[PDB]
Amino acid sequence: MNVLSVSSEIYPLIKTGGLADVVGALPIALEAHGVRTRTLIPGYPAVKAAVTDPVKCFEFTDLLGEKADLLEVQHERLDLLILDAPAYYERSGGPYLGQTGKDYPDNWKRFAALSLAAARIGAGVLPGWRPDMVHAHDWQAAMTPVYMRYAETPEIPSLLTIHNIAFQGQFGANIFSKLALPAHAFGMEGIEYYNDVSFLKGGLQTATALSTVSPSYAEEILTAEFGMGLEGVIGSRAHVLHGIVNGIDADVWNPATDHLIHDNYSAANLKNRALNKKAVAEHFRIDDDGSPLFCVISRLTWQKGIDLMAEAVDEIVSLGGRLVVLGAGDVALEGALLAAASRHHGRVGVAIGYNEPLSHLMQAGCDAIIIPSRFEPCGLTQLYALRYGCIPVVARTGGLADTVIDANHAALASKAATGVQFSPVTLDGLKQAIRRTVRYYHDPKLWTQMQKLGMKSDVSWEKSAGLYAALYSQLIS
Ligand SMILES: Nc1ncnc2c1ncn2[C@@H]1O[C@H](COP(=O)(O)OP(=O)(O)O)[C@@H](O)[C@H]1O
Repeated sequence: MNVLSVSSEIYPLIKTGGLADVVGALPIALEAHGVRTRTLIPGYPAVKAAVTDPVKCFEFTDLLGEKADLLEVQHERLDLLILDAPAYYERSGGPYLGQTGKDYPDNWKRFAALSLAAARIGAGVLPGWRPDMVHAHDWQAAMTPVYMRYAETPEIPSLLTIHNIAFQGQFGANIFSKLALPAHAFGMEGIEYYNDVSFLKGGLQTATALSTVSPSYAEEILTAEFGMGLEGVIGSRAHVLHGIVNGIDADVWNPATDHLIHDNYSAANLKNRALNKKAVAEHFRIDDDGSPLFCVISRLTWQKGIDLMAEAVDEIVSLGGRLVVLGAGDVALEGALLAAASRHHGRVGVAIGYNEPLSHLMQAGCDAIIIPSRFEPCGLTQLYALRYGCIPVVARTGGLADTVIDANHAALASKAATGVQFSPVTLDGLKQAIRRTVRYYHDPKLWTQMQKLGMKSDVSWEKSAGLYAALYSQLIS
């Protein structure tokens, strides 16, 4: 099957957030499932520069009143379809922000044009290649299903994935007459959102199927706490809402080969793991012993529950454990953390900033990682931890609730548990989770078993991509 992906960004060409990571990894992974994907991305200056040997394969005479060439190029396993619309994308500034740091007043027309071109490509406008379906990503591309719906030619199936529910492509209804859409399209059934225009809302309304980055997150955005005002809409289409967990690069993240850790190991052979634990303590300048070593590797914010992690350090230390923290954020949280490091000198080590190699070493040498998030559409940290044999201790929120098998009586009895989850997401819940982890740690037969199992979890992109394929094939009937 041939799929047309649609996004305003893609790794490694352009990136402002995790959006590009998924859009850049899925297509490659999907090749393993027999799915050819061509990704339509804007001809950003940085895009045309990066790529090699581009081929003009089409020209749109009128794209909301603008000329555009369509270059097709293969870039590092990525089969791309670049949209060269100098009037929209030749700006020299972020893809969305001006040289001044703010949104282009043009944004609405810039991505509407990107969606419209995609809609036409989906309509068979390109001789030689026609998609069986389209997969749009986020608000920049959510208008693709809208233009297909209102186009004369019947729509082909569309899937819209929400990565960023907080960015809804909301604009004044005063741009409506410049969108090349029928008047009735400005309605409930269409793109009107409280007398304003909302692109995301439009696509949520028109797409054949909707998705996001975890089953649990798909449940959450149906509630007011996560829907960002869109829960009413999505809820009316819940019967076509899907949640699919993100994968990771399990070739790069493989403890058996990772070059950014002290010593390599595998589920089959863990002895070597302890050498990484030593190195982690040495690096953080803390005691090096056989006691539980917890880590945190995250942005220090209320969103990530690090407010709860600060009131929970004493509980760790009090239990005989250690804690090492790598991450940056809320200066009040940094401080309270830094302060914990002095009050519990030798037992708690904090490191503020960014450090990817250390991040690989911490996954390889710490015993457990605390991820007390209140918000986590999917999450990567717990997936790396499983892979690496670091037991995740996570809040039951979004992706975290979907990817860890909690060590409850039943799971331990069938030896199916891979980690510790807690809910609700409170300090009490957190201290409880922690205590449990330490109790588990002091039962080595149980602990190592949890590790070996977590380490055999398929957290690869291919696995994730296989779930998209099933859906694709299902949408394509
Ligand atoms: N302080 C840090 N140093 C190094 N890597 C980090 C740090 N904080 C997060 N990471 C890693 O960077 C990526 C982005 O995580 P952030 O935590 O930045 O993203 P998310 O939105 O997933 O929480 C993840 O792969 C995470 O493991």
